[PDB]
Amino acid sequence: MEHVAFGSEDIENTLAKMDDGQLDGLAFGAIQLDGDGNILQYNAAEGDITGRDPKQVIGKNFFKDVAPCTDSPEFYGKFKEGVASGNLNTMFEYTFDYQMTPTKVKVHMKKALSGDSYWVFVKRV
Ligand SMILES: *C(=O)/C=C/c1ccc(O)cc1
Repeated sequence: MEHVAFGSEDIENTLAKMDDGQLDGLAFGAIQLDGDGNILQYNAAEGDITGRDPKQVIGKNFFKDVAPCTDSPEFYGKFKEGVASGNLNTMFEYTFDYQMTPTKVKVHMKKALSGDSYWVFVKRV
């Protein structure tokens, strides 16, 4: 395992050192998005939660293509305000229900330490 707790205050500094292989050792799902919502990184734990194959969703748009259930003011709306503002740090519960059994999760969205990238972290509840 990589030992990093979900919700940790300095998580963006810790994850700045990991490559795709290290990200697969986290105890929670991790997605890195660009400012348009395209998927740059997608770890093994996220694929275990949602059924998606990580290598197949990299490059797709999360809000348009992969996760239309998140295209709502409650999820995408928060993301886009964060990108526009250049700051984002929010945690909320959500249900993922597209082409899968409805699954309740906790989501943490946080701006990355690098400029135009954003993390989405997911764990079951
Ligand atoms: C709603 O459409 C949610 C879909 C979804 C969430 C998270 C993922 O990693 C993949 C699909």
